[PDB]
Amino acid sequence: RGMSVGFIGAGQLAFALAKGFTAAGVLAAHKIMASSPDMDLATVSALRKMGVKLTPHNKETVQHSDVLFLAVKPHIIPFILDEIGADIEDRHIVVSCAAGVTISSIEKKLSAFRPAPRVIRCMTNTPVVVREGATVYATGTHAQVEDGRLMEQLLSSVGFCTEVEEDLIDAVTGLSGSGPAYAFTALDALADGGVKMGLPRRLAVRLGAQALLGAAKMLLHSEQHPGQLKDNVSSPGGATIHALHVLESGGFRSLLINAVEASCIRTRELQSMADQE
Ligand SMILES: NC(=O)c1ccc[n+]([C@@H]2O[C@H](COP(=O)([O-])OP(=O)(O)OC[C@H]3O[C@@H](n4cnc5c(N)ncnc54)[C@H](OP(=O)(O)O)[C@@H]3O)[C@@H](O)[C@H]2O)c1
Ligand SMILES: N[C@@H](CCC(=O)O)C(=O)O
Repeated sequence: RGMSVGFIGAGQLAFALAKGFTAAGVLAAHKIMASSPDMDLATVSALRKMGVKLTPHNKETVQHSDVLFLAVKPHIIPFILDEIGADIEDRHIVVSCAAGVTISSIEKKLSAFRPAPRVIRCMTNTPVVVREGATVYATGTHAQVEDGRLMEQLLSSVGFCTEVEEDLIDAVTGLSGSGPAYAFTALDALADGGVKMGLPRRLAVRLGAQALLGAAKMLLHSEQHPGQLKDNVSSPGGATIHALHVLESGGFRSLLINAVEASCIRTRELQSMADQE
């Protein structure tokens, strides 16, 4: 309530959260602060015209923030903790959402400033911007049960939220993390298809979106099972069972696994890459 928030990073995810946060009417635009290394017109400017405090000093951020968000590239993270760790007061919580980066790696490096640093690993996705972002997190060792709450509450406002035992976050990323992208991609395709049948762009694209959003809800709001809802919509006639057959023909599913995997495996590597060099 008297809580302030900051993003040492910036970019999309920052702006994204920034956005869904003020959106959630949970925080005040100006009650937010993020450091602008260089400033990426789009992102930064956006936030600026958004009403959030943007400073080139990812230090003032550190002070202004009752809760800290690490919104930088994974490889950047290091060059930060040891540039701000000296400013880590016992008040704020450090929420790192940089993918791949481990809690350990941070605690056990940020301890070299504060005896017991309070930190939690985070994982979300741009859709948070509206409020559908899918989030999951893990509590550090210096995790006092009142933070896992604030967190779970804070994020669970701009989306879905749930505790997760860190050793999952990597899989989780190649899913809820990247997933959106897969969608934006599938849609762009569908749209093309609708057009390849006459439908206009602005019309088709949008019909596809509305169909995805719809399928989403149904599956969530029921147990059923995807395969269930599958049969439940393909009349022995066709047009659908037929469209399926085609997708089915070209390993459509296979391609989705492949991507979850790719994304995951990649994340494994990114982190298991800065453990040394
Ligand atoms: N703060 C918010 O604004 C907020 C927060 C949450 C959700 N939503 C909103 O979310 C709505 C969609 O609610 P939702 O679909 O986002 O929440 P959600 O994705 O349904 O939360 C996630 C998963 O928990 C599943 N689940 C049930 N038993 C489980 C178990 N034993 N282990 C693990 N997972 C289990 C649910 O699916 P199943 O029911 O098929 O079991 C669900 O897919 C939208 O209508 C949007 O308005 C908004
Ligand atoms: N917290 C609720 C909100 C759902 C909604 O806003 O539709 C849930 O996750 O079900």
